[PDB]
Amino acid sequence: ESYHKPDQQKLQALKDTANRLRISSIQATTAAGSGHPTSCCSAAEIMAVLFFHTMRYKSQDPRNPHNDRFVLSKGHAAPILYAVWAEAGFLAEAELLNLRKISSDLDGHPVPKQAFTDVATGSLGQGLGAACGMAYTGKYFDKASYRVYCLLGDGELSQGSVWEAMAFASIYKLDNLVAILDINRLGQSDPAPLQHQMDIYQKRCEAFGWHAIIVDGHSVEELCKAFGQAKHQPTAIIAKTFKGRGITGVEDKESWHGKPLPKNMAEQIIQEIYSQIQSKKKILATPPQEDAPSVDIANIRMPSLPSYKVGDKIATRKAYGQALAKLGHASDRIIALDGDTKNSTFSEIFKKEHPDRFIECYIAEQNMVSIAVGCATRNRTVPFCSTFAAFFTRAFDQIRMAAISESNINLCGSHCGVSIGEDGPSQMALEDLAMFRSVPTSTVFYPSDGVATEKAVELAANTKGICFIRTSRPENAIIYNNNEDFQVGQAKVVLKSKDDQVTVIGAGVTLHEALAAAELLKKEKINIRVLDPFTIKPLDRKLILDSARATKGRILTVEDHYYEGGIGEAVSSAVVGEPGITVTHLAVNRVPRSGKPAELLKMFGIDRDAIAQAVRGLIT
Amino acid sequence: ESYHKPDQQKLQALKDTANRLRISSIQATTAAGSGHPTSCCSAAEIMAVLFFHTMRYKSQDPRNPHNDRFVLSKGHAAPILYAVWAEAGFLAEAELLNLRKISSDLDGHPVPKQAFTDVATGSLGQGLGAACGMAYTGKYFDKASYRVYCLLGDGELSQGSVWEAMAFASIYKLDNLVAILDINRLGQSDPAPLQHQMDIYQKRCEAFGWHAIIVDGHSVEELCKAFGQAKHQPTAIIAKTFKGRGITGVEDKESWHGKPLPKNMAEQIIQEIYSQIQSKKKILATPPQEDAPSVDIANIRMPSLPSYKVGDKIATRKAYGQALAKLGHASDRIIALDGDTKNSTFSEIFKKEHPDRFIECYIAEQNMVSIAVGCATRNRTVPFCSTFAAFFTRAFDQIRMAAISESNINLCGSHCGVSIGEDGPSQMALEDLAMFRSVPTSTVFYPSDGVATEKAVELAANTKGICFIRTSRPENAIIYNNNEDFQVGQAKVVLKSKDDQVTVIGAGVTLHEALAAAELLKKEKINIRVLDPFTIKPLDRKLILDSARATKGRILTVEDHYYEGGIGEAVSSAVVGEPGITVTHLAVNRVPRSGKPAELLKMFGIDRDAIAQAVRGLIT
Ligand SMILES: Cc1ncc(C[n+]2c([C@](O)(CO)[C@@H](O)[C@H](O)[C@H](O)COP(=O)(O)O)sc(CCOP(=O)(O)OP(=O)(O)O)c2C)c(N)n1
Ligand SMILES: Cc1ncc(C[n+]2c([C@](O)(CO)[C@@H](O)[C@H](O)[C@H](O)COP(=O)(O)O)sc(CCOP(=O)(O)OP(=O)(O)O)c2C)c(N)n1
Ligand SMILES: [Ca+2]
Ligand SMILES: [Ca+2]
Ligand code: NA
Ligand code: NA
Repeated sequence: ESYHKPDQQKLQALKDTANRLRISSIQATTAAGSGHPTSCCSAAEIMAVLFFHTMRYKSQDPRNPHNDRFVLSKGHAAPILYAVWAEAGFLAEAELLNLRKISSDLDGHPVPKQAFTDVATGSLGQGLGAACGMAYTGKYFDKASYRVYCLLGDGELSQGSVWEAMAFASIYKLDNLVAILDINRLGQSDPAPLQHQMDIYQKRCEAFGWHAIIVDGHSVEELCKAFGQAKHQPTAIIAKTFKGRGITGVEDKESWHGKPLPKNMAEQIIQEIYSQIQSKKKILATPPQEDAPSVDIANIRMPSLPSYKVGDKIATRKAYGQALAKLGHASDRIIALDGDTKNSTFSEIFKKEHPDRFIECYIAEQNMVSIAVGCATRNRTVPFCSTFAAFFTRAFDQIRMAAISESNINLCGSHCGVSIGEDGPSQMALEDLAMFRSVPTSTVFYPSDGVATEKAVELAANTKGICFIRTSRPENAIIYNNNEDFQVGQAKVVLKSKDDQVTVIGAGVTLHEALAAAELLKKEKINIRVLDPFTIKPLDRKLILDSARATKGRILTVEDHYYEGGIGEAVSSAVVGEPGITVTHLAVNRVPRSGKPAELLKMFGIDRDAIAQAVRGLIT
Repeated sequence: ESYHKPDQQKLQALKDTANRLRISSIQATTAAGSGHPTSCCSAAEIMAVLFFHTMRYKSQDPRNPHNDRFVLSKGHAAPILYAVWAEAGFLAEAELLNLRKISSDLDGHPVPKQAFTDVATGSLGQGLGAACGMAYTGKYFDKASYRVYCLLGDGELSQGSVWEAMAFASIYKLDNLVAILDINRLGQSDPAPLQHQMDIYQKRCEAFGWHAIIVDGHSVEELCKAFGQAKHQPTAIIAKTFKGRGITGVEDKESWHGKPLPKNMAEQIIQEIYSQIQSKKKILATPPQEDAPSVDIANIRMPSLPSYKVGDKIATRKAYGQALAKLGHASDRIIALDGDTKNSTFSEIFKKEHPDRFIECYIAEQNMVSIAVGCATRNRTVPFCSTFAAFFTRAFDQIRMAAISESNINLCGSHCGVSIGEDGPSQMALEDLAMFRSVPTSTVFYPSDGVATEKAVELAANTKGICFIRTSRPENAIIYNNNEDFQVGQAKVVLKSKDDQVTVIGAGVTLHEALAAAELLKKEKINIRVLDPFTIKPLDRKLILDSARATKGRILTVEDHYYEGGIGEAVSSAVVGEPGITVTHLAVNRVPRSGKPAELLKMFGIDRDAIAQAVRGLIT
């Protein structure tokens, strides 16, 4: 469709719109007593032109799948986002004045309780990665005409995650993606490093494969023109702006970031801005081409039961890849992402079978998580991203923000614990249960054999929120029948007798060590009950307690994880105060070191012999 | 000092050295049965030239403060690092064959139990940030002649953290820093994105402010020459290499990352490499100029007691800045780092008083943590880095690796919990206690007033490991006398009576809410004991239990944090099984939202009224 070259009246209306957006940003933040009007004002022309000339969207249906996407990466400019959606007719204008109130959903930074927000922002440097996922989805999955626009701050460009996204977009030729850089010179507490050295921003963008255009970010005409030309590459509109533009005496000054105008000043400034507005008549949004496809919403089911055999040996990391590939044959919604570890996590199996739905994210875990979040928006795909669980610590802020974004993503982290052996602690996940348990929307699966792994993959696919699956390197025996029923929050008793003296809770390699301990102890005429949690969060408190009551109240937890935040603490917190119940923990007490898997389980006190000794100690 | 232009014999000796390093890397990884010989072999000439022509260091004293630093950012090339230190005469050559054994310290990736390792690597993309801290320290603090060399992989350059470090080095004019990029074309599971497009690497480095030189990374002469010219900017030596260089049939091939050669193949290949070596005679290291200054090692003491007054109001975030500035007058070892939040964390106070020892790190928390780790190496400084606690989640992998690095850094995270109010959840730290408690070397301080904050700063300065101080936004009353003695692991009972019915444990704003609850309850003739942990890790289990035993066994924890991994779980895990002890928790159950601080404490069930109701419930 042809560019509509605006006449002077349309240009003036865009200026009038920009100034209305300034006024609202000031009014709202002065009413609240907090917020970031100067960060809004540098972006006012950008916002006016995007929403009232360039973008195509249904103003009354912001989540519509055919719409262009807008991502406010500099989320503290929320008041101007709210203002455009009022200008577009979706929000009531009076509601803007309720910014930041407990009685409003116009919160301090954008959040998905707002129909016009897909991802929460507020932690800087994450929006472009989400936008890349949206754009990748648009070009390669939806195969639709929508475009994706992401507005970033200049201080924000100091985040490495932004540059991961830049690189991703050029690798994947996201010519439906536009990044708008609000180069307003200043950060929060000092000038941004490059200030108004526009040429250096251009060189950095070009070196990362983008088409880069420097503009006057306060010229509505230059913005219309620059946004009106599609390219064959991701495009960076590098906008020279002034922080607090239009606020006389504040424009281009330090000491104003995140400071509202006092009421007396707001009144005077608003009168001046209003004097520049030529007409009250608002521009209307223009609707999109409706070419996004339908997506099915039904539950996704494995095409058959697991086909393992009891006694066969397989590492849960390999079972994950097998199960994910299997699930991919059941539904085209499943996509897989991995950060140059596909041969070790076994997501390569999925790539072999379903290459068009695998996204290689390279060694950039922060961006990988953001891509997944973007791909999941508007329920367009069901993503499974994988790496070593240790390296999900590199993406914790993205995971944290994903929960604030109410995102439905699945994350599988392999190589947990000391049982990986020789690579040593840099590769050992020993804090991932702590990390993922702290994510409020999380479900944490810790499958102990191949059957449980396949069931965890299936359950995760159909579970909302942040699903984490912890996989392991050692080959361990299949212990479950492949028709064993598995559910979130339901544990399994895998060994019992009427004369059990301790309930031992293990998972993954420590479940198998507990079973080996039981065999050692039978020689001493000591029986133990062995319990496999299946999910660490939520925890089957009832079965744990019922088990403990059959074993003299005694629970022993054993885990290939640090003491804090893991299985032992979860269990302790669940049962504390219950009469006659005791909980004893075995876990890894310090940074480990290289050795064979069995040697490290021994050294760190979580193998069969440590378990047996702890049991004997409890009995006496 | 003049470049010594090598003769053909010295060049041949450097080639011979490179080939010896290949042989050792193969031998060691074949002996271990695991490791990354192909990743070693691409770097062999680089390593030979750095260690035996360019660098200046004491071969028998790798930690010597006058030495040039080398950082192996691509840590999986550990076997070649070990091999150079054997070649230099520090390690016994026989020991190289014990790679990855539980009986050896030649672990899978480098770790600081090795004298020649300052920081652990293995999580890719972190070494350059550490190197930047070392170089900044060398140029601006030590004011010494040592240089810093950091070897990176090409896949590794996909990490955003690398680009943060690139930008930092040019901002701070680190002309004593050299990054060597091993552009061997291949990552772990596919070619690296840019493969051998050397010009694009050059453009990216130049756009980020570095002097960039493309070389044949297998030419010892080109390497000598390129390393021999100092510059006025940080310098990137962009080395075109082949993965598995020198291994016939493996060089430049996929499917070989992290795969050792089988013994039959290793023998054949080693014979071929050995046939290329002209002389067995080894080159000797050359020693450094000894111009690094002495650094004092004594305990650092505040110059006077805190000067607060009981009843005065101050936010602990502001007390942190005051206390840090105060401590800076006591010792020149203290340095402060912050990520464009100095006005909000109050580290700006330190910057005002001690500007030469403040490092602005901009909006790049991952790199900030790495800079701090680098600055702490060899005990050259005592760093305190600050941001909002929420944004330390962006740096969790750096923090995790800092503990593996046995680093002594101090981290202060502000803006904890819902009590910040209107900014909303993106800015609210609700998982930081979980995160930092899971770090094995951590001490977690949660000061509840200005006095406790100043004491926490002082204690942290003198405590090894990863020290975290959690600060808060609300002004709360000073409750402690300024001569109150504080110690790690020692809690305080701040309200008691003989007829106390519940021990209520709070911290920060919830300690003050608990005190307000006690006042509400006295009206009902209910007294509660109130306990302030001071440190969450380690936890004063004895005082908690002694308190509980005076209050009918009943403990109530209340925290401005999520349920998992926080104060409630720490307490529960400490006391579980103790006869007659019960623990009830109040915490934040889901992602919050914007409102006034008091409104959010109410909504999320952690204010004075929630506490009072929970207490009444326990009594009945
Ligand atoms: C990952 C990360 N790191 C730092 C920040 C902090 N930050 C931000 C906030 O947290 C807001 O999201 C703070 O402003 C915050 O609201 C106030 O400090 C609270 O003040 P107080 O009254 O509580 O004292 S914004 C910011 C500077 C961004 O500079 P830019 O140049 O990117 O954007 P702009 O010039 O505004 O267009 C910076 C640096 C962030 N949001 N995300
Ligand atoms: C933050 C981060 N992300 C991914 C990695 C993984 N990674 C690594 C390791 O974890 C080693 O540190 C793995 O190799 C690991 O040892 C094996 O996967 C274990 O195999 P398995 O036998 O257990 O199956 S190395 C690596 C590729 C690095 O490619 P580069 O091009 O940077 O270096 P190079 O070509 O080797 O000079 C990549 C991608 C990392 N170390 N750090
Ligand atoms: Ca800015
Ligand atoms: Ca490589
Ligand atoms: Na899911
Ligand atoms: Na310390």
